[PDB]
Amino acid sequence: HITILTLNINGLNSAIKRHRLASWIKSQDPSVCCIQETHLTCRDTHRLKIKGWRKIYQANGKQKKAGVAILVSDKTDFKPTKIKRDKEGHYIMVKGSIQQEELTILNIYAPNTGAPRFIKQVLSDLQRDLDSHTLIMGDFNTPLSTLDRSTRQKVNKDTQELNSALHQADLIDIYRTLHPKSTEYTFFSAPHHTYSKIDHIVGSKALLSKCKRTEIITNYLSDHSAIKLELRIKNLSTTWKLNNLLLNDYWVHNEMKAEIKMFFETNENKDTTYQNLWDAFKAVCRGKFIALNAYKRKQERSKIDTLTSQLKELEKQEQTHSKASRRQEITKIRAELKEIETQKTLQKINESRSWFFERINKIDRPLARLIKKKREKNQIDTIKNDKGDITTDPTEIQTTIREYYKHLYANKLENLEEMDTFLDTYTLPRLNQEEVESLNRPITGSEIVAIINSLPTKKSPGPDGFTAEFYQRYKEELVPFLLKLFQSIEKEGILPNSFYEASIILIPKPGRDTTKKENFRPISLMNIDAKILNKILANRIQQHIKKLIHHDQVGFIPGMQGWFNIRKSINVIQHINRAKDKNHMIISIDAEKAFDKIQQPFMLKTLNKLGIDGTYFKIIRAIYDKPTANIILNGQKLEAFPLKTGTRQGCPLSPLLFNIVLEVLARAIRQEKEIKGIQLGKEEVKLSLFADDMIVYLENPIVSAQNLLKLISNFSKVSGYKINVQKSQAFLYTNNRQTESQIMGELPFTIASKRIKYLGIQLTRDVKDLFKENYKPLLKEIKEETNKWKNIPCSWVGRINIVKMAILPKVIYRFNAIPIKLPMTFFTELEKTTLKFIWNQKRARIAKSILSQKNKAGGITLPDFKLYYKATVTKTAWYWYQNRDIDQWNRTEPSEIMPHIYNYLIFDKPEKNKQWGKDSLFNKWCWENWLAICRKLKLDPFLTPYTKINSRWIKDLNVKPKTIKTLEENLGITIQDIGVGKDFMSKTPKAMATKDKIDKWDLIKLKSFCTAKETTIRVNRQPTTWEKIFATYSSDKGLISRIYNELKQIYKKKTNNPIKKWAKDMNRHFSKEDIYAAKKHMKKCSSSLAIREMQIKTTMRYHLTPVRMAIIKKSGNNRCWRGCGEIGTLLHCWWDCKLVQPLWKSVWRFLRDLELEIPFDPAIPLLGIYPNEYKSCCYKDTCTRMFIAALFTIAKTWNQPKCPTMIDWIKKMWHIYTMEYYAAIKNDEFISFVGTWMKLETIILSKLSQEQKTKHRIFSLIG
DNA sequence: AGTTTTGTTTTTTTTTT
DNA sequence: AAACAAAACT
RNA sequence: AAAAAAAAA
DNA sequence: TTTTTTTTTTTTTTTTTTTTTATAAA
DNA sequence: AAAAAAAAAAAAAAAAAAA
DNA sequence: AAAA
Ligand SMILES: Cc1cn([C@H]2CC[C@@H](COP(=O)(O)OP(=O)(O)OP(=O)(O)O)O2)c(=O)[nH]c1=O
Ligand SMILES: [Mg+2]
Ligand SMILES: [Zn+2]
Repeated sequence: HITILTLNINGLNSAIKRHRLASWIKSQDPSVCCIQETHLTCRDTHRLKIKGWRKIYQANGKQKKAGVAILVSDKTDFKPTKIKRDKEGHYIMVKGSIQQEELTILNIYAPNTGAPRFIKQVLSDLQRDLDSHTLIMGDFNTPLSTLDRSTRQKVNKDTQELNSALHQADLIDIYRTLHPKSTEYTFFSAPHHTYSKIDHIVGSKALLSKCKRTEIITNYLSDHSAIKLELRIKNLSTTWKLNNLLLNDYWVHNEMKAEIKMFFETNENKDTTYQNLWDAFKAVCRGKFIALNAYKRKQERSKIDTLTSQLKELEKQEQTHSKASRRQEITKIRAELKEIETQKTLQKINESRSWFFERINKIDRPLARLIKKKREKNQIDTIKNDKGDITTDPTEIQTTIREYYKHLYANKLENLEEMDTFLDTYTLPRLNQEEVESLNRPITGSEIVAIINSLPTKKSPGPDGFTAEFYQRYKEELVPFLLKLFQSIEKEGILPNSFYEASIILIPKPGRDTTKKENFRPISLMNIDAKILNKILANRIQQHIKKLIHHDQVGFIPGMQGWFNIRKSINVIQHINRAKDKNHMIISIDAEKAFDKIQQPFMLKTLNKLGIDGTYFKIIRAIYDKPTANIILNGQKLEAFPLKTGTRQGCPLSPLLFNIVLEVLARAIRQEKEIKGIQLGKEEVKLSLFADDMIVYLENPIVSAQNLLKLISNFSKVSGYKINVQKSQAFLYTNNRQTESQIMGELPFTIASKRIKYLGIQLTRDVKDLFKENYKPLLKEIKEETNKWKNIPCSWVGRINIVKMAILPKVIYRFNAIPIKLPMTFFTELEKTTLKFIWNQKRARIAKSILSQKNKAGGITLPDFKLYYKATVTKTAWYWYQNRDIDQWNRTEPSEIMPHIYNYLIFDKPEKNKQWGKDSLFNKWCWENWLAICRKLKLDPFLTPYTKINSRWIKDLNVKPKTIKTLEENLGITIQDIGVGKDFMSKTPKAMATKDKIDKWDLIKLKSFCTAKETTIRVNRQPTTWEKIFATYSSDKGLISRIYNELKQIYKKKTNNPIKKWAKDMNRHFSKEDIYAAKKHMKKCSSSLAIREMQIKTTMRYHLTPVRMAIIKKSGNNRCWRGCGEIGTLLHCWWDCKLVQPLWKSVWRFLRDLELEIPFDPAIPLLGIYPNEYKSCCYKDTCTRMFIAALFTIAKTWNQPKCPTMIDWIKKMWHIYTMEYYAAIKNDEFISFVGTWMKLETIILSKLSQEQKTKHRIFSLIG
């Protein structure tokens, strides 16, 4: 059945009235709602929005008069066919269908005068549209029969004519037909003390048999009662979820602890398996939470329900006769009830504003949502069927979507004998006994809590509905039972039934047509208890992953970087360009639906081949026993199906298991000598991988390429892995177009002429184009992106954070992937383009020089791309000093003269020859940048405490390599580990024992070098912070942030200081501690950027003045804009102008009321600089709030010829108190809050009038 | 004795697959 | 980017 | 609207 | 081959030129 | 009054010619 | 107003 509701609302222009209505509609939950007298103009129709009723149709005039609206619930599929709106807003007709049945709804608001004739005229005008499926409802402003009035007076001739017209149209009064003897009313007329039914529901006589129920509903929103109709229609979808807001309730939390304990204590016994007991526990737990929520919600409304009952008790008696006592009290309570509803409504708005007030102009959800588009809902309206026809039947689309995904996963392979044959043909790694014992070790309680504490928050729960925040809240009681569960699984390899379930959601892939089923990616949601177990297993294998995976693969591997593959490939391209004979090819390959096509039986066989067996293997085997999924579409859950192939795309264990399977193919390609790779001096390069993304470098492609396709064809058979040969691009290099044509004819790949997009960057066929392709468009994009945002409503403080959030990440990624020597025009255009946006295309109010440092401007800091560029180019040196075999990208540059030089450059002796690196793209530029910084710092890098033993210094002496290794093993790796001067080898007994273990003749040579005074002096010096970055840190984590923080201090520049100018406008000198006090206050005055920005703007002299305008305009008119006649200096504007003086005098009266004693000194409120007596005082937090509120008040009317009033200051000061209140109780800082505002609140409430307090809604929140 | 520095810990967003 | 806590320099 | 690794603030 | 001179690039310093129309709230 | 831009000076490294 |  559907429900239709009609109500005259008597206006909706106030926001609160709209919220009350939304609450009332939500509680009624009508399928369709017809509202009259919205009083919204055609310009204000956007104001009417109600959650759950998105489809709304309105007719409105140009005045706040009349206005009607029809709202349809989101749960009702009403496809409209016709909408007719009255130009004056007295009626609206909408025609359409609900679940194939046609329906016509006419919402009418007749005028107070001539209502029966008006309605009759509308009926005639719409006669061609009012079919036998018509319902007419609204406020007719007239009775239809004698029973519609308490007077029982007969209806007039106009009403008689109207009734005749209704009869002519085959329309009847449904309410009167269903309740012929009803003496109920919808409107009360106080002038005559009478009651009448002037709101009506009329409809086609043909619909009478479908009318199940109709009733009148009293309300507090309007002076008219609503009417509801239930209509029979043929139907021809909810699952529980936890609400994290329910966990914060003290009472609720206290009770769940007891029941959780009680369940296990009662149930635990030998009659049931622990895997089953777990599912039973979750069932009971879900049942309890639903009961608690229902009770809580009802309990909350107990008072308002009592008042409603107490009214209702009397509200009906008034129909029989009117009694003064009832009449009077009814009127009193009916208004009082509206107060409670209003007060609780306001609270929910202030609680929202308080949350937003903390996150404004900061890098958090709100600011991100501002630049991003508004989220498009996840729903499928239509889809292209196999017949090629687009279709819209919900049942048909569900059938098509489910059939497609059910089919995909179903085909499991059965040719196990072939899988064994393939896995034997090649040499694969294996774990040793110690490593295998490391995996199969038992599970411990500490291992579990370590995971629970790390789970991500605010993530959608799995099908069972529990969230990560639940486990984190009850980890104290859950961990013991969770440990018992996993300990049971270890022994048996049998999981709880619920662990196999998962919910699928469909994601439309970027840049693809939504009309085709093939374009969407499924994302899987899994239960949190299941993900905890999978996380345990993944962390274990990750310890040993670097033994199984070769360095060629960098996707998902800890400590690797994606730019390794980029640089390595660019170097390879350069080599081919330089080559004199060209017979080479580069190929880019992508696996179609990589994670879904992996055959599970082959994946399990692979693990045994690598030596993984035992309990760890049994648990993995159990996981793939019988996984299933349920697709969720258009909000409703479809029938499950089995997942017989692939890996679960929303699982923490899937990324590693995929890599392990793919390595079987990589090892085969490298071990296959028929596929010729490329030779770079001592390096052979074949392949590079990032997850499923693969790139191959080949030589002699006519033979070499076909052998690759044969191998992959054989691998596809056993593993199910597949590639799209046509969507795979290649670069082909040949001496002649004849040869080129021949290769093109035989191969299936797409030959790219100019460039191939790869891992985020454009790879060019020739390295000369790197800048033009990668950096030139990046500028164009940023120039367009900031232009779109030019009118975004946020201050310069917010705009700065938008650049750091949106633009900075993509710039760094580019510098890091391709550090080529950029022309200075690039940085000029980049800075100009960015500042233009921050200052809203007007000349800057604060010089970029001042914003350069965190010490200044209260923590705001403008980004600096030139130093980020240097910090990235100079980062390569860390990989030179740390000498590692996993870094092959660092060895592929041309080495025509010598390949070894990069090991020797850092903290080692210089070379005479300068011809090396003549064609180096990356490294020659890095060296030049490294030296510039060292000479700027006035260092000798050539011989330092961090100089290695394996260095040219030692190798210039003629020493055996055996000697070098002997030293490094026993003593350490640096020359300082040996010792110099007087401590040559006597540094430790171990060294003195070692001294005889080396060749006498080499020892003689070492003594000479290590004892020289120069060697002693250079090695003994203390290491600088810059030197420690490269030598000390054995991890490259966070490296750019460190280098950048050093460059920021080395290149520090002198600037003007605005605080000195204040010291010149006033006749005083500020000490260094005072200038420091101001800087501190500007930072710590408040936790919200909304309040800090005001203080910063004041100190930094942000505002314009008549003096400045006179100079800029080349005029002599430097007189105060407020007409006081004096010269408009900046100190005059804030402190001295006679218009402003009364407000500051008022503030000092409040300070005296607080019993404080503070001099009348402008530096105190404007700058926060107190004299030495008060530097110890505690009331600074109270004063800070009073003063900042005064600065807002004065600034709001900067150039207005009028005095700032005290009442305006009180409003602003009270606004802050309201925002801080909810934050304090939310963060549980309520003790601090009371200490700050208690005294001030008492004073404020002591000076306002009861009328003023009421008018502005001022009342204590502490009391 | 007083303030400034140095490191870890918790919280945001963006890059690739 | 923030906050807290330990150590060193003024 | 889920997973992994990396980067910055 | 080695050392000094000359040429060029980059970074720092100083002077000269131009500006915006009020602000906070949104 | 204040911020940015343009001009000139200073220093260091590379390249060519002298010793 | 710039979330859920
Ligand atoms: C972008 C993205 C990717 N993944 C994983 C899972 C698959 C692999 C490969 O992704 P790919 O683009 O090749 O897609 P693929 O499945 O290979 O399908 P096509 O290559 O587009 O045919 O990455 C993920 O888990 N979440 C994501 O948001
Ligand atoms: Mg793929
Ligand atoms: Zn004045």
